[PDB]
Amino acid sequence: KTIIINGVQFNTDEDTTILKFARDNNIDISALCFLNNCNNDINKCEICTVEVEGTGLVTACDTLIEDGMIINTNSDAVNEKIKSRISQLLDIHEFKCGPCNRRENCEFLKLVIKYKARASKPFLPKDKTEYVDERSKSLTVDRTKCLLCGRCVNACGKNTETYAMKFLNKNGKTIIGAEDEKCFDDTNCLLCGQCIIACPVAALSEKSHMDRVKNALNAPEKHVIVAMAPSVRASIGELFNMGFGVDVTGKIYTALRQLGFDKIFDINFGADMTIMEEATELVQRIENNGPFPMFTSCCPGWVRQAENYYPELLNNLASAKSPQQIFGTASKTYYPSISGLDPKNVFTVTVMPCTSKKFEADRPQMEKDGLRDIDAVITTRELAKMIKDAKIPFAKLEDSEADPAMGEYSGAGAIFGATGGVMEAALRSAKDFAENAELEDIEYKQVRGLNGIKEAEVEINNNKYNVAVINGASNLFKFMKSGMINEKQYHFIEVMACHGGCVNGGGQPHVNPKDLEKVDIKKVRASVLYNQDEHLSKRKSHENTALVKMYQNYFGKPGEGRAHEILHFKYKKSA
Ligand code: 402
Ligand code: SF4
Ligand code: SF4
Ligand code: SF4
Ligand code: SF4
Ligand code: FES
Ligand SMILES: [Mg+2]
Ligand SMILES: [Mg+2]
Repeated sequence: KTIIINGVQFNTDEDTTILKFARDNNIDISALCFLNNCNNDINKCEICTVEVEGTGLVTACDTLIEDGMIINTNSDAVNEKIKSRISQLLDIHEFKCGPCNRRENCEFLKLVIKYKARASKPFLPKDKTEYVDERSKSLTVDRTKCLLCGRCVNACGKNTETYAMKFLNKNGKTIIGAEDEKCFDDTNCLLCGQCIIACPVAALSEKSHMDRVKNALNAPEKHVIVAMAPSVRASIGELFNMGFGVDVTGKIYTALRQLGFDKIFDINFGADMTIMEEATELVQRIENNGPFPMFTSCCPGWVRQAENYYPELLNNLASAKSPQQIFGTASKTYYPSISGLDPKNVFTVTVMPCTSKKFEADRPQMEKDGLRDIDAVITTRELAKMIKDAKIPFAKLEDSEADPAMGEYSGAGAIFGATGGVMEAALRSAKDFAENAELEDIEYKQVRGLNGIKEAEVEINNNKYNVAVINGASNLFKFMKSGMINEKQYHFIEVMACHGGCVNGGGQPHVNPKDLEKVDIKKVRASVLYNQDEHLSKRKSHENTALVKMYQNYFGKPGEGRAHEILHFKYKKSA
């Protein structure tokens, strides 16, 4: 093929789109609705308009290059077409970037500025209440920002295959929303927030818990614990311009203290707890020769998927609470016993890469004696906003350490946030537990990485066992519907609803789709976690000294009695 673009001749054998070819050759073509290798098939945004001599104006994102094509990306006709589309989008867009939560990284604003577009009539609703949906415990919608680009719909389809995000005909107008325009929580939605990650503007957001947190912090009698997820320390730096793949663990501990939190712990402590309980259960099942398979239960997106699509597997889930809720449980029981705090005055806050965690924390039965395991959950993005509002110079902060009692963690706990992390961590303990040994080879590289479905054969006490790692909600559907689960007897299966694991969670920093072209965000965020594991002295959950003391002095033997009654949670199907 010979192609001419803006007077420049190219010779190529490639079969690809105008958009992809131009960008591979440093030619600028704007786009909006094209993402995840899909555009909006009905009602295309046409921001990728280019001119093909002989043909006219075409959409570059879904038009293949052809031999003999003469292309102009920046002619008068092209720019006025694009400007006109943006102008029309402004006509249905509350253009008020001041108090907008996407002010600093909005795709639409950048386009508006680039083409100097203006609305034919500014959209200024007086009563936004009919445009906003805040019913969900996890997600919120503000349709005064929505461009109807379909990016959330395609991402839901591609990441989960549930199609819980749909186009709807509402009062004769097109919107996006859940089936029947119900609250997402009341549908098959996983509350995973991949739709939010896909959104170019502030139409989709997390359900805020920031007011819960600020109120607890300012409440005189409240003692506010905070603990961040594995993934946060590998990610939040992005939002302070520190680059990608930067370990900012110590800076976070420092920032949290400056925010006024009363105790700094870590969810990775909770991860080690979950392994204590879950590895014990795995060994138990092995000894009882069943039931198999056991599934992880730490991902609330997967739990909702099981509840909504495979309720028969609910009994197969590990009874151990997630690191979040198991941590919380201990924060209202164990922690008062070593601090003298009144349990009622403890207010437990987590920082998560996840929107689904908010729903998990607000489950009615996730409490004991009237005390919630977890009182608030803020996303990585929310914590970043609190830090900036407080004018804390994050990139300049000196490192501090966590408070040790529920703050220490092993390398096993640290890798939880990557797909295959829970699996690897769990095997390191299950092998030691079952063989009554302290084995030296602890790295299970076979369950790592971005393959959608991963399997391995493991030898535990000189018997062979089959494990699988399901990487993404759509891959759980594939695993089940394809019958792959029946090709052999699986004994232990990890499921994460977000591809890449929690490092790619719905509460994570948005990433410029151009930076995404340059950076493997799932691998670079994960690399921070495996790096920590590499350099930690303790690399098994049961070698966590603060945790061992907690079990020795308070809970007793894991997976049994006191531990079972308090630290476990079983999901049940309808009769
Ligand atoms: N609870 C919990 Fe987890 C832990 O530890 C997080 O905090 Fe995850 C992360 N990062 C999230 O969100 S949940 C799914 N299991 C893997 S990691
Ligand atoms: S979504 Fe973007 S363009 Fe719209 S008000 Fe917010 S920052 Fe401005
Ligand atoms: S939260 Fe997840 S399952 Fe629900 S609509 Fe968004 S992408 Fe789909
Ligand atoms: S919510 Fe966001 S991603 Fe979905 S159609 Fe509206 S602007 Fe596009
Ligand atoms: S994979 Fe992690 S971030 Fe994604 S829904 Fe599950 S727990 Fe949340
Ligand atoms: S980016 Fe090509 S039609 Fe939207
Ligand atoms: Mg298409
Ligand atoms: Mg206070």
